[PDB]
Amino acid sequence: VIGTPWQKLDRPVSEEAIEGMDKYWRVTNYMSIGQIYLRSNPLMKEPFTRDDVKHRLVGHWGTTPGLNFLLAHINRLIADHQQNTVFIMGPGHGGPAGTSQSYVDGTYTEYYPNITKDEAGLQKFFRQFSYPGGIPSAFAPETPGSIHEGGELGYALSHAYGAVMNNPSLFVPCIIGDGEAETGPLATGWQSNKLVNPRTDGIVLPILHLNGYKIANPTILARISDEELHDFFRGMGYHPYEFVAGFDNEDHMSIHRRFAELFETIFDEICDIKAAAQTDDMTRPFYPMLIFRTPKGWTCPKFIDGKKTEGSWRAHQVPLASARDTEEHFEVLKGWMESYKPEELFNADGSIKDDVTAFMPKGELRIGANPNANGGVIREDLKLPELDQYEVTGVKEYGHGWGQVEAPRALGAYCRDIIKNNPDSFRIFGPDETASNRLNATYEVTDKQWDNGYLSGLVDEHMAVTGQVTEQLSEHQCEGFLEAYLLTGRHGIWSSYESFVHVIDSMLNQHAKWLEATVREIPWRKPISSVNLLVSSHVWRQDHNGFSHQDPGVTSLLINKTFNNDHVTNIYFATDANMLLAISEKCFKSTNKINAIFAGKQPAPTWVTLDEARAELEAGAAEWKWASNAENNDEVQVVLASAGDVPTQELMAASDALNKMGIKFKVVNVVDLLKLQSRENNDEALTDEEFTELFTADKPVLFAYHSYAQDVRGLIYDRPNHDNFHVVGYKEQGSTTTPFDMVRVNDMDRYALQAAALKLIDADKYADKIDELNAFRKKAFQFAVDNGYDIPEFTDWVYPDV
Amino acid sequence: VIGTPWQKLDRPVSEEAIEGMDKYWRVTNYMSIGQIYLRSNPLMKEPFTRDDVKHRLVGHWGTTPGLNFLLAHINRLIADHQQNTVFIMGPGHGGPAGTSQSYVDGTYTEYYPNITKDEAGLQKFFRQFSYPGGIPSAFAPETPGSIHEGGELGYALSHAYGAVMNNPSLFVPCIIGDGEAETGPLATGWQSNKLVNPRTDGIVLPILHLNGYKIANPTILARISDEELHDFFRGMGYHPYEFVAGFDNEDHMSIHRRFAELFETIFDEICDIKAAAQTDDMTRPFYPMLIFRTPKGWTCPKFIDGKKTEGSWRAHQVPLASARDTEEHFEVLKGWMESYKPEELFNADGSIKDDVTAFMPKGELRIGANPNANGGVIREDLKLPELDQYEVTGVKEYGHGWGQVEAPRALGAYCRDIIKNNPDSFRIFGPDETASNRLNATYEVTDKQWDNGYLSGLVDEHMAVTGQVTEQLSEHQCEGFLEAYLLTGRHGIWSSYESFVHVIDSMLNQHAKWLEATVREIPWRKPISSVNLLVSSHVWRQDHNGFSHQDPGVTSLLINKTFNNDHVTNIYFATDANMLLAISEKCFKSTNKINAIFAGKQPAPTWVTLDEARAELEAGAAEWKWASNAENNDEVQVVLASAGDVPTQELMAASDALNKMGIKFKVVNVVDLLKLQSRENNDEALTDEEFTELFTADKPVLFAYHSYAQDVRGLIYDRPNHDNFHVVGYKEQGSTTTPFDMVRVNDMDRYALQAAALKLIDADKYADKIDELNAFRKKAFQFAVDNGYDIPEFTDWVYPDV
Ligand SMILES: CC(=O)c1sc(CCOP(=O)(O)OP(=O)(O)O)c(C)[n+]1Cc1cnc(C)nc1N
Ligand SMILES: CC(=O)c1sc(CCOP(=O)(O)OP(=O)(O)O)c(C)[n+]1Cc1cnc(C)nc1N
Ligand SMILES: [Mg+2]
Ligand SMILES: [Mg+2]
Ligand code: NA
Ligand code: NA
Repeated sequence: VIGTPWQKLDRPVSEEAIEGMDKYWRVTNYMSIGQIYLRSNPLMKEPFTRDDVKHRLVGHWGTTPGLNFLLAHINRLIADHQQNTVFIMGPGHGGPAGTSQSYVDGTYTEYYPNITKDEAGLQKFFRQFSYPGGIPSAFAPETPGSIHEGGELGYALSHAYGAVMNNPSLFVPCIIGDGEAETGPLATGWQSNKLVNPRTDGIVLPILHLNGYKIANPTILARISDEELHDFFRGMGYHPYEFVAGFDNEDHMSIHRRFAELFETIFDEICDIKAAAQTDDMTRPFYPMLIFRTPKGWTCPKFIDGKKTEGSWRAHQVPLASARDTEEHFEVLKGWMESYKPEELFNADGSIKDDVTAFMPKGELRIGANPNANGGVIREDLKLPELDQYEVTGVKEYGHGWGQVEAPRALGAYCRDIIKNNPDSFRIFGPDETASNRLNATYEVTDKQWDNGYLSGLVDEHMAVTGQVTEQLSEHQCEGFLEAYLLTGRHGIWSSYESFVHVIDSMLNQHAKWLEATVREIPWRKPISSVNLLVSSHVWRQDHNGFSHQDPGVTSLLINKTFNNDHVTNIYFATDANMLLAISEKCFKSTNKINAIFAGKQPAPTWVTLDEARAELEAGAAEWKWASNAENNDEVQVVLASAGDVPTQELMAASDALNKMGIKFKVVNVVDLLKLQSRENNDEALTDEEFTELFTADKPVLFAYHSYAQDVRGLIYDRPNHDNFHVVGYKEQGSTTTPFDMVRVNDMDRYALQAAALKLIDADKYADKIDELNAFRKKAFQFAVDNGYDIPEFTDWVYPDV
Repeated sequence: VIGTPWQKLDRPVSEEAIEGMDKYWRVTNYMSIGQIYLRSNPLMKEPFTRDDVKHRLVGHWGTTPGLNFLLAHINRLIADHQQNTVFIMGPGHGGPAGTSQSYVDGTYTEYYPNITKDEAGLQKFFRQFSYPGGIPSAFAPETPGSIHEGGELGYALSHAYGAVMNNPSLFVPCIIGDGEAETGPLATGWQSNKLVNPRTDGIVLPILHLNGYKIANPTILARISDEELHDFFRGMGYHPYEFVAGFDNEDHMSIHRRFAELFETIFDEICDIKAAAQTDDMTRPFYPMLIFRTPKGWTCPKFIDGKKTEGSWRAHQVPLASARDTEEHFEVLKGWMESYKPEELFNADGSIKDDVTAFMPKGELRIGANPNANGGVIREDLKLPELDQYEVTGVKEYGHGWGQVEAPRALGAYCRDIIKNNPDSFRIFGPDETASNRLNATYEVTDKQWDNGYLSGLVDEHMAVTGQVTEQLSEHQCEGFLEAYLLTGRHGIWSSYESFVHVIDSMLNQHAKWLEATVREIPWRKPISSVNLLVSSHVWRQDHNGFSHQDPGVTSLLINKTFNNDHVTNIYFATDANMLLAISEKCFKSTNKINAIFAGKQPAPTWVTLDEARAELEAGAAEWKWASNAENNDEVQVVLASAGDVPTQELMAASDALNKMGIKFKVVNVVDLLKLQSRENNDEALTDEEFTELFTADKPVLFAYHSYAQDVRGLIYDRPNHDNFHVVGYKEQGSTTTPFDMVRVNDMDRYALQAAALKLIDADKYADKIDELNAFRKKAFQFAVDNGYDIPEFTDWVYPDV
């Protein structure tokens, strides 16, 4: 247990704490401006000159003094209440406030010993911000206290709420930009309070950083009427409080006293909600939220060159862009830095006075030190049930290609038992698709958590105020909840219809970049569990839906995060259920990855045994010797290669026809896609020798690919024999139609695959056979048209074991 | 002018109209169920049997009877008020309601002559829904009356609001799913009413289709309290009205009378708002919205096999899945279809009785016939200003490589004059980045439209209640507003920081698929203007931001919509301003495309004249002969090839050093990326002969690519000499740093490009030179570290003309 959670003070904030908060605010304002502007001479010792100003002024002042003010008060809160606390910096461009925070709390020097607590350290701290060889401009993963960089805006609230799931002692003040609140993902994020439980989860306090402006515009929320702003948050299930400061001549000490008192009313109400939830955990309370209305750029010069700067979008980035070049700008910078009176805040040796920091929390309650903000220090391996019990044994008993299993059901049974073994640290998310993607065996041990109205057991099933499944019709919520759940040291998986995974492409990009920075250069940030995404209800079998639901292209996005041997991205094609089991165990053990696990949920053949799946997964690609009919590679007329459940089904049927014609070939299945890349691009891929052994040195390869053929072409560009690969993939063809038609129109059906194989072998010789196969596809199509279902010869085919 | 806009009735709805609406509702319910279930015998003539039921039951009943009920009433409204009206079907899976609508209004038979108004036509209409060779399950572009398929949920409100911009006579009832309202994009969509003007734009009426459920869950909005739901919409600037029906025994005729009266109160208030706006166009009114609360699956059987179906998520897709197979299910289907009493709705010949349709609007007021729902019939070509006036003439006067022009500024001046010539039909959108991406010369003739509070000319600049620029911090709003603006026959452009274009990857996917279906098979849907996206503030120069803002990968998404010779996607790299001008004119003339226009906004050299840009754009790729030093292709030791402004700058400097070493090479610039593909993949690409002429038959090619090298590798896989291309692209390296460092860490800087060129030519011979170049990169880096700005030899370099 960290600290003493949800305790009220029952006394006013002390005058000593108010004095320390104003010193904090002034010192973090001063150091934030030093980080942006100063290359040397951080204490402005004589001579202080333009030569001390950075040649390239980059970074953001506007948001920053409001964040420094809240951080003073959140620090004071944490210390007085001993409250386990992670904050979210929605306006992540306020990096300097987050680095100042860590430098003041002592974690910066603890994690970065060269950046010491004295004039030499402070000089280096100022120079390195946004600087070549230095540190980023945003609240990056290399800052102690960050679980959310906030570079791409919109995910502040999904992260805040994912962090408090199953974390009942944790408090998350979530600082949201008022421009950020104009984004889609943030706008839906407010509604998460219908999906957390006040007894079993922790508490988010949204703080709207209503500074009136985004980069070059006012914001929507700051200019609507007060009555609309309050109704809006009340209608989203919050009790709105609002604080207004900085627009008149009110002295800063009164501002701190008024804010501390308000913040204590807010926290008392959170503590009442937490206490009440021990007895009534079914009534959804109105959680407080805070509207925090202060001037953008607060405490910078009111006007610069005749233009209003404090209280304006002009304060957004870097005021005084000529601070190095003019002297008029230099004098303004100088008076601005002086207004904080650093001579009272730093000792002669350049260490921050004890005065400034006596009110601060200590030890693991410090914002930089809390292990929830470095959740790998708390993560434990999952207690995984043995895989063998889930195996589809029909392939051992009856043969390769047996049955009509719905593959994700085996993963559901496995997830069920994971939740049973790990009842408060493994969650499932879905955007209203958990049952649709067949992971509903999980409901045998838990419910979808829903903290909003109930009506009737005739309609409410597998749903309760507490539980380990979470659904909301929003891929942004599912992805963002899961990310923070992982970043705070827990585990889980989510599932999405494949085409809609694209809604969150850009979130995958940011989490991949968080991982990249981390595996490269932040070894104190310990490994977290991986994002595990079941990509299902795929392009080939969207039976109730049509062309809008046919887009397997997240493969292609993921290919753009496969650099430098970071190894933070995996693309797996689950050939069948036993392959799915083997991939999933590996993903549930992995850390520091995004794993995209492709599987069909339609009834489908099971191809491999579990033991086979386990060996084939590890190689990445394997020959299926029981399916090949060639003696060796020299006798092979074509390589039949497949990635995905449906391409594999269609290639298998093609191999069966090709065998019966006396064509000699081998069958290669591809599971771990990126292991096709060269060793030069991927030090864990198949070696050239292993690749040649699979795909031959010079025979034609027919490659039937689940997604866009572009992917495979670009990946094998420098591989031996790559010029002989013919890649067939999805090509933007299809609609609401039968299963054969959907493969037919992309040349993916078995008849077209057989034809393509014949054509690669000898186009002249098999010209008639090819015609005949093409004519057969037409006839099968007409049959579907005339009759309403696919030709029995297509649907009834099973691979020659039985 | 269509109809008589914003006229009140000033009498009750007639009893004849109430009777016709109930007939409409019953006939569209009946035909929606026939489309899902019936392969033959649409009027259930003796014998009516399981043999008439589809073998594959696919499609969605749940949403559909609520949509049919609203459509009856929106039809009645349109007819009585003669109101120019386009509706949005947010729950686009309610396709059968939209096809029924068009069949009833007469547009279906007008656009599809084989689907006639009689028993044979009705039989074909039922069979073809979601059926091989037939029509889609959603409200697809091939349905008259659709400008929004609603397959991927979330964009209902951005489309509705983009449709009414500059469209002051148009009314858009926008039907929103209550599950759909849980998505990010829909949640922010509600706020668009702060960005439209009630005098110069038309009016959206949001209708929340609060049927209580999404696929397998209740919805958030349906289960919060009434007081929260009302406060929510009031806080977003609407006046909420709420209608509740279908949960008790109230007869259907009373339901219609109560709804018609409510809908007339709502429309009267819209008419008051419209009249008032003729005098006060600055006060933002509270626009009505409608909460429409009815049971999901309304009028289907209450219970099926002991499970509550009407009023449940169980009604979502296809009830009675065994209607063909059991007979118990068949009898239920039969009694359900009978409850609508089709014998009163259809004549003996199977035509819908005159009775049913006498209340309907006629001519171009019909929902299927309105030209706003087929906006290419109203689109006119833009009155474009002559391009030559914008040309950067510094290259003619001083030489290739001249100056420090910020390229998008020339496009801004051009957009400015487009708006001046086309003052109410060309709009600019930006997510708070119009000025940042340098398109602000537009503000010389118009303002950012903002219909929300004003404070002071000290802060409010270039902003007014009416204007042709729209900004909101939401890529989903910008993309969705623009799409509907185009679909209703107008024009525009938007700009985004390149990495954040990914927020809307999935919207690009759906608009590309809308285009694909349209250019393939819907010739009555006339061409619309293209999406024009300025992708700027790119990976190489994100100076105030860092690694989160470095992702050029939308190139890769776009590559997945380049099939079948649809030609609906373009990727252009604007080498400089004159190239940008030439691309932009072409994009502003094009139709039926998404055009991604890549350009840097940093100060940069201008390489080509405008006349040259115009010729080079058309070829797609060109040799820059004034830069090459080889006599012919046989004397070439390496091809220096570039796409993007910064790769080109770096390759140019490399060519200058290579020239001075006595290396022989040619320079090829790539503008129209997809013209690298083979003719087999792209019938408008460079022929093999033209490609060889550019890239030689067998010399090494160094290709410096703006985005991920994967793209170029996959595109040229079947090109002559492709094995000799070495593609250098962005490789997930960078942070907040100097411009040289950002190219350096991706091996894109001129020194690394020179080295790579040497290595391709003779690695052994130039081993020392390569070492020396690598050492120089280290020294340049140390210099940036020590000094705070890049080495003068790097920054001060200008191409040898002067
Ligand atoms: C940094 C960056 O790229 C910024 S900061 C900013 C304005 C934020 O205003 P807000 O009111 O939220 O914050 P404030 O500074 O506290 O006032 C924008 C539009 N952007 C570009 C941007 C665009 N779109 C998205 C999704 N994310 C970002 N970061
Ligand atoms: C069709 C499809 O793929 C549907 S329909 C649906 C539930 C919609 O409920 P809503 O309440 O909005 O509509 P209703 O039928 O009127 O009750 C979902 C989750 N989906 C999958 C889905 C997921 N995610 C996104 C972005 N779009 C879609 N279409
Ligand atoms: Mg702001
Ligand atoms: Mg619904
Ligand atoms: Na999105
Ligand atoms: Na998104």
